[PDB]
Amino acid sequence: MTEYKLVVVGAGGVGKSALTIQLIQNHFVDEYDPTIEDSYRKQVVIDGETCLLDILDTAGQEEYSAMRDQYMRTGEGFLCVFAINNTKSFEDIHQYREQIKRVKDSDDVPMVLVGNKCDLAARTVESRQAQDLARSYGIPYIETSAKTRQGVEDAFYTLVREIRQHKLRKL
Ligand SMILES: Nc1nc2c(ncn2[C@@H]2O[C@H](COP(=O)(O)OP(=O)(O)O)[C@@H](O)[C@H]2O)c(=O)[nH]1
Ligand SMILES: [Mg+2]
Repeated sequence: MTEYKLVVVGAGGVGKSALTIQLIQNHFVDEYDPTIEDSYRKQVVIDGETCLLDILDTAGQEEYSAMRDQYMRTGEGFLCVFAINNTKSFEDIHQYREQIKRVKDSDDVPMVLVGNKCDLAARTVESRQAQDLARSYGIPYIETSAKTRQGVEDAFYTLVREIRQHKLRKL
């Protein structure tokens, strides 16, 4: 299999861990605080296939890339765990990918915007604005929920869809 050094970004008020944890631990913890920090190593199943992946959780208690700054050197793909119920992180995403493209190398890395807890209704962040910003970074806006693990798979599979796809489109 291949390794997909993933990296999570966005506010911690959205559910940064729960999304990573789920996709890896495969279970919900709803206990991860906005300070812990660890990488989840485990292969998954991409478009019906599979690829060794490693999603970093990233902490907060700082400002932006000050939390997950120790792995950006290999940041293979960044997943924006913003919640459609907290535009806050949302404003924080544009700033997140901003620092990313800086540490990585350029401003065209494989990342995807996702509205976590989309299950219920609510939506402090305008839905139109969610896809809109996704078009700004060139990434798609997937709406999932770390609790329903329903979109979480297409959230981490879309980001890799950008990575895992390059290896071939190359030619
Ligand atoms: N219902 C529901 N709850 C969620 C979801 N994602 C996260 N949560 C919960 O919302 C709470 C707030 O998330 P938070 O702890 O701030 O996320 P984190 O610190 O960034 O990892 C957590 O305790 C989670 O259990 C989701 O998709 N659905
Ligand atoms: Mg946490």
